[PDB]
Amino acid sequence: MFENITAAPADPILGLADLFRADERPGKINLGIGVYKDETGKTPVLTSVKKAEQYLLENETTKNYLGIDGIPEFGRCTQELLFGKGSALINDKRARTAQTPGGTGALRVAADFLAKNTSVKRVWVSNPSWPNHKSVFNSAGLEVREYAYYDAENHTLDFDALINSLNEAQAGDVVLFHGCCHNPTGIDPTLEQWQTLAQLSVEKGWLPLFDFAYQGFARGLEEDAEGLRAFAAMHKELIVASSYSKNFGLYNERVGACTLVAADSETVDRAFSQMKAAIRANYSNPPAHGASVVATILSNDALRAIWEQELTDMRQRIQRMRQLFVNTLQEKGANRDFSFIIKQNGMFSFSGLTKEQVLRLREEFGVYAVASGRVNVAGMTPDNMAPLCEAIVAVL
Amino acid sequence: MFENITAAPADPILGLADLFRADERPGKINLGIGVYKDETGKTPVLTSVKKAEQYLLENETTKNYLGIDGIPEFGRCTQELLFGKGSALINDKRARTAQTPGGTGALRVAADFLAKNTSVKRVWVSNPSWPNHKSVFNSAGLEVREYAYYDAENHTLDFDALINSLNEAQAGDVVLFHGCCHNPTGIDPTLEQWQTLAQLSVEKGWLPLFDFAYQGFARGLEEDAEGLRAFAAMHKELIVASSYSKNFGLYNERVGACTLVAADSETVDRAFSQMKAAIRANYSNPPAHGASVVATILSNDALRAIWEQELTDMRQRIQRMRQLFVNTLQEKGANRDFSFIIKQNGMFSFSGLTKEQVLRLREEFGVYAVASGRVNVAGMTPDNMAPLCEAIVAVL
Ligand SMILES: Cc1ncc(COP(=O)(O)O)c(CN)c1O
Ligand SMILES: Cc1ncc(COP(=O)(O)O)c(CN)c1O
Repeated sequence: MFENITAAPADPILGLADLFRADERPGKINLGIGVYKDETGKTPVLTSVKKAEQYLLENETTKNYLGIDGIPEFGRCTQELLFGKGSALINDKRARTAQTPGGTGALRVAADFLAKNTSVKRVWVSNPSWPNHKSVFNSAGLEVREYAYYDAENHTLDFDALINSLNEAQAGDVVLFHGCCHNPTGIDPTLEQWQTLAQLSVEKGWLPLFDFAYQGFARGLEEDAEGLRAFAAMHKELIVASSYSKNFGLYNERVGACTLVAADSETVDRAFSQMKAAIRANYSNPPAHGASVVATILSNDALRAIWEQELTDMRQRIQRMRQLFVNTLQEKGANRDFSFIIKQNGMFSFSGLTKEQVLRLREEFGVYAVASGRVNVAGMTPDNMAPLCEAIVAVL
Repeated sequence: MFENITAAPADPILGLADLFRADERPGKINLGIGVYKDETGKTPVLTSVKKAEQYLLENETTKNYLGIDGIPEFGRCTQELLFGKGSALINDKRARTAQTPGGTGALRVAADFLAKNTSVKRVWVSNPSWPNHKSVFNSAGLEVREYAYYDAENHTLDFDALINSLNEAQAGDVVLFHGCCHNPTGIDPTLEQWQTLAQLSVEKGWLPLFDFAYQGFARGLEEDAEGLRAFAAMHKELIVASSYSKNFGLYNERVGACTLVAADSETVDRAFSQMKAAIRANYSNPPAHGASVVATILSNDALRAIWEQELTDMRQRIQRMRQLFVNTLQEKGANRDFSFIIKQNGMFSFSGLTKEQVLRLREEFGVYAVASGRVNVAGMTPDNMAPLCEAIVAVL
């Protein structure tokens, strides 16, 4: 019976959506989005994907079910993108990929797999990290502990505090790492920090779990993977949850992949059969559309050439706004040092605004942002940069 | 670590797939499919859906995320199809629909919702029923008990045994019902049995859970819903998991819906917020494609006219094969009475063959079928009907 059922809380970011689409003062800027927007403030469907879709519309002959792990071409394409084209992990066949409904679905299936087939109990999530991370692991029954990460003072990665908090984790604990473009800080470890982390991860016996939802948004496709590749060359086992939502603009088609890595082909096949069991009990088989689109794009090099360009254009727009944000702030005039913004990668960063400030921002100006002071840089156009910086400067 | 991980068992139906796509004697007939096939043994993508897809390809401007509950038009369209166009449940706004990845995803989200927000512990599944049913509820942590159903002697619905086993269930237990086209028997209650069941369900306090994956395959769209509608007019609460996989031929796009019914708009909104919380922790938001296709078809009456015809054609083909199966068997000559086949609805039925027989069927003839003697009627074409009936007759 449902009458004494507790109403679910307001999702941190969803409340904003509604308040924004209510604010009758149209000079309003929504910075708590999470999705990429072009200079027009529009989230378009990539040309490569549209071409890909016409191709599928012309060539599909059936809608019959995919296998639990999805379209195979999609699988090999994802692990090549992740580990590199000549990666030993691929050659020795010690990796297996299951196509899943978005990066979140990949995280849930990993969670269920881990919860039913191993003795992992705790999962270490960075502080801060994407909020849905806790809920995902919690629903699988795993407990979430947090390691330090953000130096609120210097707006940086507090490595010392970081390694110092991980020492609290036992061998057997799963440690969640953001591949690149840390959500919500945009601070990523340098390659040397990744390596010390890889080294320490082996000595302490953690099971690395990479959340890779922004490949291509920090430096490039290969560059962004260098961190995970540092771990994958040092570990016998690891799990990587990747999303194609942002980098292919396929948000609503739900396309991601959960990749398993084990010591050998024999062991990976045995563990993968159970991961497939977890999928069958969840949604049975994955949604073919978004994945078909990614599979055909990445495999037709004419189409892959166009996509790559569309992604570097996306990446560069974001980098121009982080850059243009810093100095438009220095023109509107305020005691500051927002240059830390330029050092950060991806669509996000903590502006360093107090919840009090972010509040008067929404209230007195119509500039919307998430309470944590997290701001989506892709929500800034060269046009709305001025009023944005004026408002920000007027609340400091 | 994964080295001591147990290999998952062989899925009952998947083993067949491989053995079939190996049998070097091409006179082979695979009857353990589960998907619909036309007279050519092909699972085509409906014309209505192809038209729908060209329309979407022409009109989509973004791939931005859908809400946790999916496309709203899709939602109202599903509840209208389920409850009727003037249903009080719709007018009083006591139903809420979440678009989900297939009917299986709808069952898992219901499972999670029920497992976290209520005190339901056991779920009553018919014996027999679709095998993935147990795994779905089990993964949510619910226990599955079974009520009688199939009269193996008279190939019928043993109502007496049925109601007699349900008396074992406490008020508060969830009782799983197949809307129409019972999988794997094809035996559905008559409208009078549904009503006694609705009546008894209220007196005992069960929470009905309808698995509605074959709407339109037994008698028609409305006719097939009359059972659930008998329950929905008598209950204050119920949950219905529906799939568009079969009836729209959208198998791999993963399109289904989990509908919640409560006493009033206030309570349904409060419980639904938690169902949405369960979705967010699972896959975040649903796959837009297959659902967009269903939403546009069902709402453009030119397109809906074409789809309906495609569905009645599918339904009628199946009915012609159940009919032509019965007498082709009576021409090949055998002591029998397979007329029970004609009484059954949908793509399935238990032929009544022993596992020993179904075995020599695969082995000595290349006729594949699931161990339970379940046979997918849509796998029979007017062409392969002869050798099929010869083989069957040669093992009786
Ligand atoms: C860091 C991070 N991880 C995982 C996800 C998963 O996204 P999706 O389901 O849309 O791929 C997101 C959502 N943006 C994310 O920001
Ligand atoms: C009775 C029944 N219930 C639920 C499902 C769910 O199917 P899907 O995920 O493909 O909608 C099926 C699979 N055919 C089924 O046969």
